[PDB]
Amino acid sequence: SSCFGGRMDRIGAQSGLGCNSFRY
Amino acid sequence: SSCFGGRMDRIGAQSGLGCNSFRY
Amino acid sequence: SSCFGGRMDRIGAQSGLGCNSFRY
Amino acid sequence: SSCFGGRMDRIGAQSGLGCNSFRY
Amino acid sequence: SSCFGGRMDRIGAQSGLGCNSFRY
Amino acid sequence: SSCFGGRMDRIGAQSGLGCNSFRY
Amino acid sequence: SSCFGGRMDRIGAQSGLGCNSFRY
Amino acid sequence: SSCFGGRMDRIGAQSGLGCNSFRY
Amino acid sequence: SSCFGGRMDRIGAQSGLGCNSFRY
Amino acid sequence: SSCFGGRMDRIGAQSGLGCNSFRY
Amino acid sequence: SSCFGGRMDRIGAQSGLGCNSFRY
Amino acid sequence: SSCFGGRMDRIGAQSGLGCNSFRY
Amino acid sequence: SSCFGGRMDRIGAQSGLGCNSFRY
Amino acid sequence: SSCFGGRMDRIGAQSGLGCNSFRY
Amino acid sequence: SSCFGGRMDRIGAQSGLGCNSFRY
Amino acid sequence: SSCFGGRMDRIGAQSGLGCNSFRY
Amino acid sequence: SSCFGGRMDRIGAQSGLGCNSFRY
Amino acid sequence: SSCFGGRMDRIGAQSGLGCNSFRY
Amino acid sequence: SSCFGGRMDRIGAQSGLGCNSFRY
Amino acid sequence: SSCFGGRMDRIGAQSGLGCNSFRY
Repeated sequence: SSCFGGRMDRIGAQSGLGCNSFRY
Repeated sequence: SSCFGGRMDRIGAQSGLGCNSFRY
Repeated sequence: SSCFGGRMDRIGAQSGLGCNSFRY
Repeated sequence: SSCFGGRMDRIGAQSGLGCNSFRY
Repeated sequence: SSCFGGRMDRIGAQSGLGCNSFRY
Repeated sequence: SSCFGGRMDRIGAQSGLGCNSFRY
Repeated sequence: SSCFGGRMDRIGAQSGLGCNSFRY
Repeated sequence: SSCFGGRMDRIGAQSGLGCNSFRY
Repeated sequence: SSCFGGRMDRIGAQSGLGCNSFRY
Repeated sequence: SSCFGGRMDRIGAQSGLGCNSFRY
Repeated sequence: SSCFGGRMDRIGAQSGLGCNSFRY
Repeated sequence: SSCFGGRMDRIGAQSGLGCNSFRY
Repeated sequence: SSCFGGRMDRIGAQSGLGCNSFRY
Repeated sequence: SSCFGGRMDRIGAQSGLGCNSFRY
Repeated sequence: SSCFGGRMDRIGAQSGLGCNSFRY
Repeated sequence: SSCFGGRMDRIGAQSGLGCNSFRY
Repeated sequence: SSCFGGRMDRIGAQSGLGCNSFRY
Repeated sequence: SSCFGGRMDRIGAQSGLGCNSFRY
Repeated sequence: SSCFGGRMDRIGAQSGLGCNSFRY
Repeated sequence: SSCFGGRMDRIGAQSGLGCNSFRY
């Protein structure tokens, strides 16, 4: 395969306990 | 396959316990 | 296959316990 | 609000471009 | 808000470009 | 807010370009 | 495979206990 | 805010370019 | 494989106990 | 804010270019 | 005669010749 | 006659010839 | 799509906090 | 798409905190 | 007649010929 | 897309903290 | 008549010929 | 995309802290 | 009539011919 | 992309702390 990235600003990943998160 | 990214601003992923989250 | 991304702003994915979430 | 949660084994959250994913 | 959480084994959070992922 | 947490074994957080990932 | 990165600004990954996080 | 935490064994946080990662 | 980096500004990775973090 | 922490065994934080990483 | 500002995201003022503009 | 500013993200002022602008 | 203009004397554009302004 | 523009004398653009401004 | 500034991220002022601008 | 421009005398652009400004 | 500045990240002022600019 | 420009006399650009400025 | 500056990161002032500029 | 430029007399550019400035 192949992966080409564009423009990314505020990408966020949370794994596990992430309560009360991602409050944009 | 092939993956081309456009423009992304506030992409968010939460895995596990994510209660009370994603409050845009 | 092939996947081309357009413009994305506030895409959100929650897996597991996500009660009281996605309060846009 | 209370998040108790049981036993969680294979939990996946994909946000954005997730083509050809979650193939169990 | 209380985050207790049980036994978690295979938890995955992918944010952005996650093509061909989460292949169990 | 209280983060107690149980026994966590295989926890993965990928942010950005995570193609061909989380192959269990 | 092959991975080409574009432009990234505020990419964030949290694994484990990440409650009350990602407050953009 | 209190971060207690239990027993954590294989915890991974990848930020940026993480292609072909988290292969369990 | 091969990995080519673009432009990155505020990439952040936290592993373990990261509560009350990533407050952009 | 209090960071107590339990027993942590294999904790990995990769920031930047982390291709072909976190192969358990 | 005071005033307090809340949270603002995308604010635009155009005075004069502003045709074909404000294309959200 | 004081004033206090909150949080601002994308603020734009155009005066004069500003056609084909403010394309959010 | 073009724009020619004309005569402009006291054009004013204000974005954001603009209390007690534009007093002629 | 072009822009020619004529006569401009007292054009004013203000972004951000602009309280008690643009007093003619 | 004082004023206090909060947090500002992307502030733009254009005066005069500013066509085809402010393309967020 | 070009821009010719005519006669400009007292053009003014201000970004940020600009309280009590642009007084003609 | 004092003023205090908070935190500023990307502030731009353009006066005169500023077409095709401020492309955030 | 070119820019020719005409006659400019008292053009002024200010970024940052600019309180009590641009007084004609 | 004093003023105090906070933290500044990317501040730009352009006066005169500044077309095709401020490409953040 | 070129720039020819005409007659310029009292052009002024100020970045940073510029309180009580640009008084004509």
